[PDB]
Amino acid sequence: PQSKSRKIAILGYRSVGKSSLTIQFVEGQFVDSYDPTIENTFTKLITVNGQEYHLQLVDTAGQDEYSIFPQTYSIDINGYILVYSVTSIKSFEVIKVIHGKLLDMVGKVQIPIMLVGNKKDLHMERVISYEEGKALAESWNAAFLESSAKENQTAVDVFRRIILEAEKLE
Ligand SMILES: Nc1nc2c(ncn2[C@@H]2O[C@H](COP(=O)(O)OP(=O)(O)O)[C@@H](O)[C@H]2O)c(=O)[nH]1
Ligand SMILES: Cc1cc2nc(CO)[nH]c2cc1C
Ligand SMILES: [Mg+2]
Repeated sequence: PQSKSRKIAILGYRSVGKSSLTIQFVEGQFVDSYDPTIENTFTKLITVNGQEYHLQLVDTAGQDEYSIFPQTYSIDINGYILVYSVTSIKSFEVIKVIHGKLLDMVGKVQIPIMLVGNKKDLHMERVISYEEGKALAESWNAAFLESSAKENQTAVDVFRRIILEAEKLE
């Protein structure tokens, strides 16, 4: 087809950089601040392996270990990006809980789930190694990338990759 519309939900604990990553990709800017309590859907046209997509990104407000994941929430979602911050242990423990709840929601439907460790630019504050995030992702059979919302190419790589994974499963 000439174009495919795909919707990806961006999940994770408060403050890990879900809005900033999404805005870096969509607008090519690192925003000073963006309301942490707001959920918006952003869109961007991207081409992956010659195929054009209208990618819709649902920048969720945030989840924690008491968040819920009714099957209702999964309607029209084609893939999930689970974000933690490499500077926050809490955020990494939370993404593990979110993933298990997510799996319960989506069951065995063929939709991609990838893991993203964000804020990789904060070297002095890092508390999670690359390898710890990669091993988690492997245990999930999930793609893994680290990012910085201050680095446009790392934002682009994240959203290109979730579309590549979606295509492999379709
Ligand atoms: N240094 C750095 N700060 C980041 C990065 N991503 C987000 N931030 C900052 O982290 C805070 C939370 O970011 P936000 O995008 O609002 O997180 P959200 O709650 O997941 O949407 C804000 O002060 C952002 O400026 C990143 O990759 N590097
Ligand atoms: C697509 C989606 C959006 C959500 N928003 C919240 C509350 O921030 N939880 C969510 C779960 C899903 C799957
Ligand atoms: Mg936000």
